[PDB]
Amino acid sequence: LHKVSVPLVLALQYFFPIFHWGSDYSLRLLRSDVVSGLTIASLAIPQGISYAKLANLPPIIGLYSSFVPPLIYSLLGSSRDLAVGPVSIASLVMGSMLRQAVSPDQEPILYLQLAFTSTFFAGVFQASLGFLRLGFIVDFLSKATLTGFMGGAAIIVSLQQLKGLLAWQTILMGVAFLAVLLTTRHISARNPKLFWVSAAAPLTSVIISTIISFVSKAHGISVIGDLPKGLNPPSANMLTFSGSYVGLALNTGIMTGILSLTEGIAVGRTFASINNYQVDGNKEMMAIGVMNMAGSCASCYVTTGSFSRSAVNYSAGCKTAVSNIVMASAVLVTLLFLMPLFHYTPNVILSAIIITAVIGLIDVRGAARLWKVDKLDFLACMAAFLGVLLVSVQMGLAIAVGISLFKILLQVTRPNMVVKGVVPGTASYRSMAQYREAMRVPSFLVVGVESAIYFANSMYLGERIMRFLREEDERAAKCNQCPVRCIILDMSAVAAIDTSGLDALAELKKVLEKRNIELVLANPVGSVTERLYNSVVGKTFGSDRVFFSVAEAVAAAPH
Amino acid sequence: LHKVSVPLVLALQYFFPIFHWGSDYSLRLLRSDVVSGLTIASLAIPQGISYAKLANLPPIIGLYSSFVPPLIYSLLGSSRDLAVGPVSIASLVMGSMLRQAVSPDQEPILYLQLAFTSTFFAGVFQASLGFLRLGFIVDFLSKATLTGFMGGAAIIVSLQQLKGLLAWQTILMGVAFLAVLLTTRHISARNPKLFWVSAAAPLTSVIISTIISFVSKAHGISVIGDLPKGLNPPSANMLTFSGSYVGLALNTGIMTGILSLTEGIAVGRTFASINNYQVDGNKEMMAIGVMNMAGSCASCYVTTGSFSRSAVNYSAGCKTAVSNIVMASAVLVTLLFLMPLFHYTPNVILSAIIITAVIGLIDVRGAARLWKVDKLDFLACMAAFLGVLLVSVQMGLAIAVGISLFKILLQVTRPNMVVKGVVPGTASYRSMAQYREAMRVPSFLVVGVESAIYFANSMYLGERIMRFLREEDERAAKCNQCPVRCIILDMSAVAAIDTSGLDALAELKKVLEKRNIELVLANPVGSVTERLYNSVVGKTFGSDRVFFSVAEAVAAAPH
Repeated sequence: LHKVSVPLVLALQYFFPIFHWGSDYSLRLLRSDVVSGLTIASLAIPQGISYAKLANLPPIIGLYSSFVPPLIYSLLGSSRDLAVGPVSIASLVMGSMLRQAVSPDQEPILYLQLAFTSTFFAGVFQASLGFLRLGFIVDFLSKATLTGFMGGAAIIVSLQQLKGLLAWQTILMGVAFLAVLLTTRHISARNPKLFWVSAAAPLTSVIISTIISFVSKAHGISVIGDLPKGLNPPSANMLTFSGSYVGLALNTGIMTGILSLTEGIAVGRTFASINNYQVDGNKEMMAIGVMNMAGSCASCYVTTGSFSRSAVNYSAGCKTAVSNIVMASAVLVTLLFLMPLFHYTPNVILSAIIITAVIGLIDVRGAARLWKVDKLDFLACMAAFLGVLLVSVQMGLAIAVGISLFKILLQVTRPNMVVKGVVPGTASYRSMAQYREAMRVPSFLVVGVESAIYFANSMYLGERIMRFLREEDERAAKCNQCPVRCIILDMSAVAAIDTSGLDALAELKKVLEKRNIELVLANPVGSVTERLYNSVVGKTFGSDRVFFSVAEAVAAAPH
Repeated sequence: LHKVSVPLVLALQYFFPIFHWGSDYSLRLLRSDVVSGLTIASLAIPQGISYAKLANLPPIIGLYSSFVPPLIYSLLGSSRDLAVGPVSIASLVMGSMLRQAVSPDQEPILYLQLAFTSTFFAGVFQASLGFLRLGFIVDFLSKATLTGFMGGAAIIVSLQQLKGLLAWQTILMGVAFLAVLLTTRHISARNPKLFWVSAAAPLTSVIISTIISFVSKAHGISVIGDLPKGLNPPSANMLTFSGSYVGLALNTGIMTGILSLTEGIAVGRTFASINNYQVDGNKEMMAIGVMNMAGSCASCYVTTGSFSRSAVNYSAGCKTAVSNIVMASAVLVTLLFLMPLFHYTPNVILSAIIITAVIGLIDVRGAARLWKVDKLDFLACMAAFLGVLLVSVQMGLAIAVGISLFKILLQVTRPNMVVKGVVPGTASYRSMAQYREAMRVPSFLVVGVESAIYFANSMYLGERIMRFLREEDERAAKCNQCPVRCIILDMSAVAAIDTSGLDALAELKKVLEKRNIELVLANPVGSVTERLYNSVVGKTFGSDRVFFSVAEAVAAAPH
């Protein structure tokens, strides 16, 4: 028999990780972060400007958002491969939530007061979700939920940019560079060695088209024009905590503060497992969020770790988070010296960078792939696609997160319970539905409940055991066999058990004792055994009714 | 090696179960249901009248509710021991939700139009929750939630009956029969053979006090007075589906239709396991709910299977649901002939039957017992106690059910993952925290995840395996041992797995292959093996990477 057991220097290093990994910084790591930082401050200048236009902001707000939030994260960040900048989904939702209350064309100054207050309210939401150690609710945002959302929100932006839109080389320069940017993101999606042609394609589209426009003073082509040369102007005089639009700037902060958090705490997770290092998650949510609310005071909008630039970062050989300093050192140059060179860049070119980032969100293949595999993840993909397209954008991320949390509760409530039997030649007791080889011991009924025993199922697992008990007490009467005299609960799959779960196991042990059947638990789990040996309802089982395995509960014969 | 496998006559019998169990009805079963039905139409007449006063209704509405809803359930019910009548918690919440919008004393006719419309809206909520096969959400109502609720709502009724209250034998007859009714429910709570003294004590209190009042024309004692002799008057002309109070009569229906359903689908569950028969649950929720909305048209209020009378039913020897006919045959007699005998029964006597049923709801011992065992079930008990006492009664059953559903999600997200080792002399691989005897195999790392692998945890189980992998690859360098060359996932406790869970197991198999570590699954569960052999992401594991047990995965040596 086997017994069942029970189970100021630090202040600038617990808050600022740059004093920890700054000790191992070589010049071989500076050669690797300069190449991967100048590769990444070549996808940041054209796509930061582009995603600021997608958020209906001035195009320099995306370049302000590639200087100070990359510098703040390099002080507070825990990931070596994460790249900080404006993000295509956070810009598309911010520019759709603020478009329908404040017009960006007629009220410009009021529009650059709710883009900065929403960034602050996204900052104080992300920071006060990792400070309260409450970051696991960004894992409730499934990949199926973010397929109908990004795709149900990529249409209502395409509809809003279809009402306000109503020459000829404007059409041809917007469709030629839509064929340079769409086939090249297909070349790099196939071969993961030609990443460099898609990292260079937005900057080459900006550079080449500016030549075909200075060479014309091309009329029939709009042009960015003069952009204000200099660093970030001090905001937080544009942070409106009082007025009519403080519930709109708050609704955009808890909306672009979630979608920016399911991208930055999902790309710091991706590259921590490839390169084998430890990222905290909650300290990463305090980093992205002090980044936002201190960038909100420096004329930036919502930034996080982008999916696209971080993959370019870990394809050019980044080693530390100094690739976010070399990024913000070629953004510092272009904010101080290279600003008159955007005077002839057309708006249709960085409208094509928007289109490849919008139709790169409409993923219909993986939404149809979500129908062949699961069907409650297809319901969550179509409750976000049809909850954003018809009803507001808040209730498309609430009726799809709520029914993704429901399919978890639909398995904890009403779980699978199986009748197990011994596999011949083996002391292992597997289920008798799977494993047709498994035959049953004559005077025993091995039942395995495959979930944690909570309040939500503890009365269902008492009416299912007795349905199992009624069937085998009637099958043994049709086959000249002995009745059930020991019910063994295989607790191998019981994750946890609460006070309503232990009480249902003691109101089952004494109901089965009146019919002389002797309930016995076998193979408990740690966090259940310490719940069973530290309770007054766990001494009604004791040491004679808790066993090492099912084969040891059969061999002891509790009768 | 062992292979892992994959897993009009009926129309009046599917709707009316009385045509099924009416075939075996003997006269020995009629002798047993008459004694247990007249025992139970002796606790129904005094406590039905009493709980109608607790709901601020006329006292005959509780006797109308003991005639037709017992007769409807005897046609549609599936439980042999369930007793149908008015219920102390459903009457206390109905009489508290309608008291604060409509005064029962100044607007009597409007008050007997929202007690009948709430019963209809409780009926169409209970019936259209078992017709949609949606009855598992009454299991979300924990026993900890219904301890702070019944006890946080038993005070705000005691407060409402303290404002409107502001002779001498009225005080003495209300305190003497409060000592006959409170000590006798303590005698029967100790010895479960003297149930008959607590079943007789409300009727004896009504009978004896009526003698001490006819013998006086006792002034200084209020008296029920003349009650309308006859059967149930036809309502549904008092069912108001249009007006100002249709959102109040609906709020009371989804509130007294839940609390009446967590008592009737919890006392038909209790007595189905003691007497070993099968109750459907959803067909039981269609029975209780056609019972309510067809009793609502016959001048009844919310009835269900009461906890107290069903225990008296299964202590006097009920065998079928004809104890609900003998109950409604001694209510038919007292509604037709014995109505002038309540002309001198004092209102303070059946106010004492209320008090023993209100302070029998305030269970402070099991609320303090909920602190020694769990602490997220004490939070749900004090979010219902302080969510009903301060904020409305809807948000005390919403912020306590919502944080009882949260502790389920707080275990599916972030579960327990253990490192397992072989117990010596045994081919069983238990965890190494519990079971200090368990030592590890040199070139292996057996990890057991103790939950279902969902979207909510699939990225947490990839950063915890590599934390387990980083520790044992560093411990083996401090002890002159071989590194980890096979990671075995013990899937013994994995209940289910979704498409985000299989994809995380294939984006872990190929990350571990680059470091030459060869991830292997062992002991899968049926509903995971059929999810793994019917997926394109389950053929990247195959038959060489899915094993019978952990000891067979070690013995095969996948390297």
